Amino acid sequence: KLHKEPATLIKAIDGDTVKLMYKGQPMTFRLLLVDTPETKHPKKGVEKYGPEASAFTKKMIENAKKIEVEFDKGQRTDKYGRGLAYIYADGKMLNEALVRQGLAKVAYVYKPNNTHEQHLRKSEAQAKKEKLNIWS
Repeated sequence: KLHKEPATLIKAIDGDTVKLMYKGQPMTFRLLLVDTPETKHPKKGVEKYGPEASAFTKKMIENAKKIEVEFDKGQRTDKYGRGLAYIYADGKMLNEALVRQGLAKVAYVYKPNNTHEQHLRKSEAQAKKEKLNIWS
């Protein structure tokens, strides 16, 4: 069973990457199961809705009372040393919020890090249907 643990903001980096203090150490987190358009894309640089996604994450995270991280059941870091987590701002999952607003797609999923996959697919379906942002 997953559980939430506390963390503190250091810096929002991008739509899908944030640096947090977690168990007393600065650590970079990559949001599980979502892909946002990027402003720091390694090959492309700045994509459409990149700035919008980055602004949404920034605002949501900087204005929260409480930030929690929730690891999935599998590997907890990727090959770049980033924590792979669901991030909650005042009990709302940022990963879901991005997908719901049409500012992220559901990623390619790597089992067993896929606990909230169905929930996120449902939000993406709704965003598509409403033609929000990426889907417009």
